[PDB]
Amino acid sequence: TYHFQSRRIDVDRDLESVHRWLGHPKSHYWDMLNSSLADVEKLIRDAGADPDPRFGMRIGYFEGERQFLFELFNPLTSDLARPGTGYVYETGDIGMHLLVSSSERRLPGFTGAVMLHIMRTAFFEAGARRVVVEPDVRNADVQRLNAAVGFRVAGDFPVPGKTARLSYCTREDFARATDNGRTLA
Repeated sequence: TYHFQSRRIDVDRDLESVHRWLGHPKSHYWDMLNSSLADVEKLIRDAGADPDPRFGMRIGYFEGERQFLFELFNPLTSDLARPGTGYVYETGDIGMHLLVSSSERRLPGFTGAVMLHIMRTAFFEAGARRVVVEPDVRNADVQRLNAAVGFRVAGDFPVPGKTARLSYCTREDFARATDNGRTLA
């Protein structure tokens, strides 16, 4: 079964893969279809530009091959911090986005193992006390991934072109839901 590691993104080597993944139609919620390599470099650079080194994009690996990208972002420089969204920032909050590779063929439980790895990384390596996500309400696959690791829906809020579904996963809710990262809810 899947056991993942991850490392910080390397723009000098990862651009080709990340650009490919973003061009797959299943990645359309990232809004980077038909982007150039330079467009993807800017996406990665912007994600890496917070002063705090805990934030930025990471690449997951299994058996020597890239498997996914995840971004641990600063909520206070994201859409979440727009006045009036209803997000209530707590010290230690970290945002997360996930991009899976464009490979189609997986072993059982791929995205559950992905999510367990991301959440453990956020809490134990990046010091998060709570993970916050704001996917498009129409992105039903993400809602299932969220539930699998203990996220609770807080509500929906409008951003231009999108209704976002705000969900939170405290370290406490993750540990209870997954038996300390052993399994899915």
